[PDB]
Amino acid sequence: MAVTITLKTLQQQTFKIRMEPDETVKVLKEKIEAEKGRDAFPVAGQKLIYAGKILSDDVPIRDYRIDEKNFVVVMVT
Amino acid sequence: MAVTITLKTLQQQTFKIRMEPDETVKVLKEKIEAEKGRDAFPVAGQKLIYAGKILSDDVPIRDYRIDEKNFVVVMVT
Repeated sequence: MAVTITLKTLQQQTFKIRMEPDETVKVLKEKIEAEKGRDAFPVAGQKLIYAGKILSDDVPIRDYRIDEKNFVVVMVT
Repeated sequence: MAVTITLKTLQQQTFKIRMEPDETVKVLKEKIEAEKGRDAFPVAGQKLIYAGKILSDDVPIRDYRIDEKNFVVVMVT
């Protein structure tokens, strides 16, 4: 069943993205870009931080075991 | 400091690869191909299985927290 990810930006703004467990980190970034815009959140610039790691694009989201009740921090470089 | 990975093939053969913790799964596969040959272990065909996951190429090996005292299974498709 779909998983909910709660994201936090450097400006302390929060928002949620729903995805399937087999969809990758790359798909999460694409969803973020749709929600937050290409101007400030282009896919290629996004760095996602969770559990002391920088999340890798081709990993299925399930493999990071992300709890809906924590935050994934989204930074842009 | 370098990490040692112990691998097992489908033919029940074992072997070790030494790498740095920041080197990726892709680098592990390249090392496997050097040790085991392009004929049977081409990088593009290798699937690495550990902790109920298929290891993703661009992830630093450290992020999977692989114990030298367990096996990473290498299959080729």
